[PDB]
Amino acid sequence: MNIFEMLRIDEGGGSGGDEAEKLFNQDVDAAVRGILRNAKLKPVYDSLDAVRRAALINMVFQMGETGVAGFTHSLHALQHKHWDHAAVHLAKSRWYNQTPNRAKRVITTFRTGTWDAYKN
Ligand code: NI
Ligand code: NI
Ligand code: NI
Repeated sequence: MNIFEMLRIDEGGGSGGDEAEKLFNQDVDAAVRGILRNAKLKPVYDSLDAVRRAALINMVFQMGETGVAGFTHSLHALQHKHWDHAAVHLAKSRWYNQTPNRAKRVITTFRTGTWDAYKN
């Protein structure tokens, strides 16, 4: 499991072949670039382990860099590895209430630092 496999599960997968996967990879790259150029997201990203880095990329892939950067309080919790504190707030969001199954997987990934939520 990795960010690409993770996002394929959360997003559709399937449609379009190697040309479609170029667009997918480009969107993953754009998400990472969005993180690394944002003053609020980069220090969080830098502090995170490889598994939780994927979780953050996932959020930015879905909502965009400006959207994710709006989670100021949760991002602070993530930066100091207070996973449960972050989880409480992230679960109370437009994001969660619009895509609850995906958001729960992403949040659980933040909580555990494992890929267990994607083993199903
Ligand atoms: Ni602080
Ligand atoms: Ni602490
Ligand atoms: Ni709080």
